[PDB]
Amino acid sequence: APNDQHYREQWHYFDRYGVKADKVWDMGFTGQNVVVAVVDTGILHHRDLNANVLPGYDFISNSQISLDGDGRDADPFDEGDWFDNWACGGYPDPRKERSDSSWHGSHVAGTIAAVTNNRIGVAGVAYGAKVVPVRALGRCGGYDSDISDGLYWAAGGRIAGIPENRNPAKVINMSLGSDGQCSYNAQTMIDRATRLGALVVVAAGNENQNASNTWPTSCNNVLSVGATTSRGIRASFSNYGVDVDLAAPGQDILSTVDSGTRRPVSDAYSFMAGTSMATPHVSGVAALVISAANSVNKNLTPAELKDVLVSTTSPFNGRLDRALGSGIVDAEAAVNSVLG
Ligand SMILES: [Ca+2]
Ligand SMILES: [Ca+2]
Ligand SMILES: [Ca+2]
Repeated sequence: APNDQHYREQWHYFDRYGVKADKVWDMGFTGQNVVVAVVDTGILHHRDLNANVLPGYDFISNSQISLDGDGRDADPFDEGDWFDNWACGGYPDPRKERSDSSWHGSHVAGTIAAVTNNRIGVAGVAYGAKVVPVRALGRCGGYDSDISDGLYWAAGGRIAGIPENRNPAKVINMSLGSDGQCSYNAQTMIDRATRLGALVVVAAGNENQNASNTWPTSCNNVLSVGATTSRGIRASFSNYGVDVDLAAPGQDILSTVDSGTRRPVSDAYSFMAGTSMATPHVSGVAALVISAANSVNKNLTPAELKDVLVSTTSPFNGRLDRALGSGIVDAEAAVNSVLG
């Protein structure tokens, strides 16, 4: 249905092992009046995002990470997390020497709610929804405490020195994480966000390791997402195991980025792979589900929304080599479930 130039390439919306977002748009549900926060590298000023981006906030405290000249500020612009000369560091490993800017937060944001039916570029899973960019990641990643403050604020939590969020999110997408157990502080903020009514949707990670060995997956009250391929099998790099709740397409995912290698230069589109790409598919479907639930006067708690998403998955291609939740997220079965 969408008129967008490169929609045809987004197999992950509509093909055999896609999320069946097409079958839900056919029902008139697009995630209208749903707000999804993206706790990530920030947002590009991209012709195929602008319309669907709401005021966010920049939680990065170290100015050597943010690359914008100060700590916390009201502008969640992705300056570009590029680096060279082993700035992150790991010298002398040549594979850690340098990286071009990822535009990670925008690729993720486009999956959720890229401007759709405007002819240019691509579509989003919940293109009737809106995105609040919570910038917590810059050069070399981010601090746990910036991430945790950011996710609490995303839900509507007040933080001293930060103007109240006018746009609290029902769904908080965290395409991020690292090695180690969930911290006391991060768990606490997740629990407070969940009590505010937000579903916290997180990436399993990309180290071909048991996702239980990582945060946010090892936290309570998150929905952890593994990555599958166009063939319906576990993508090679996807973390795995009992604490992965479900999976979504995380290989050859087309979305919105910039062509700049350092700072933004011009709007572009690219294929990426990672549980990071899978995660916003689930965040996008969560928003579709909520817009369907709204239409029948049905409120859903984060726990209930998570159960709908996990219980209505489509099957994998055979069994997998590792556990990856119940199936692949399925917007049609998820939405049909809440409409009776
Ligand atoms: Ca700043
Ligand atoms: Ca900023
Ligand atoms: Ca578009």
